Amino acid sequence: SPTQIFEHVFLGSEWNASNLEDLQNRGVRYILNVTREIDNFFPGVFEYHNIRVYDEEATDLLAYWNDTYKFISKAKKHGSKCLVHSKMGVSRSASTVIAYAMKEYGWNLDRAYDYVKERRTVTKPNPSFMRQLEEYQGILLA
Repeated sequence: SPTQIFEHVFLGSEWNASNLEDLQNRGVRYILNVTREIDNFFPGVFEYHNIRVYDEEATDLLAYWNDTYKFISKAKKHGSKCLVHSKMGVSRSASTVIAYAMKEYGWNLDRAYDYVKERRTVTKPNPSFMRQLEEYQGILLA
């Protein structure tokens, strides 16, 4: 299933994003699709935001986390829930979720990674995504 990380935040996969009834039942109405290659399965049912990026070292996700912040913050604003998903829900999605938590609750990186890793054990940002979260930390501070 998709993994609830905050009141308003789920972390999941493409197969979670294609499971309409699951999403509806969980009260999701916003979907953060952190992929280039996976579709928006239900346009007209959910509000989408797309981060059209591949799960590769050359991807600069850092440049997109305030956009991601904006959207997820939007979900909460209207009293709703957001699914953050990729293809596997392991790297692009997980990293994004970790960054939001750092920004949002002002959590240390190990703090947030640890928080997210505990609930979604398969979470595993790619090594370049890890470097960037460390940067993000430095940026949030400086």
